[PDB]
Amino acid sequence: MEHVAFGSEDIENTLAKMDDGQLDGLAFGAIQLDGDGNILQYNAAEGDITGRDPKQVIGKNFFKDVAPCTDSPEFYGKFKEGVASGNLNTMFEYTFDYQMTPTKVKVHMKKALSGDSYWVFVKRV
Ligand SMILES: *C(=O)/C=C/c1ccc(O)cc1
Repeated sequence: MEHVAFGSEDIENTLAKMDDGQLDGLAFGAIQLDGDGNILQYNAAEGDITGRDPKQVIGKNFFKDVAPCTDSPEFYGKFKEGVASGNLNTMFEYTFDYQMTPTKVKVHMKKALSGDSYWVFVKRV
């Protein structure tokens, strides 16, 4: 395992050192998005939660293509305000229900330490 707790205050500094292989050792799902919502990184734990194959969703748009259930003011709306503002740090519960059994999760969205990238972290509840 990589030992990093979900919700940790300095998580963006810790994850700045990991490559795709290290990200697969986290105890929670991790997605890195660009400012348009395209998927740059997608770890093994996220694929275990949602059924998606990580290598197949990299490059797709999360809000348009992969996760239309998140295209709502409650999820995408928060993301886009964060990108526009250049700051984002929010945690909320959500249900993922597209082409899968409805699954309740906790989501943490946080701006990355690098400029135009954003993390989405997911764990079951
Ligand atoms: C709603 O459409 C949610 C879909 C979804 C969430 C998270 C993922 O990693 C993949 C699909």
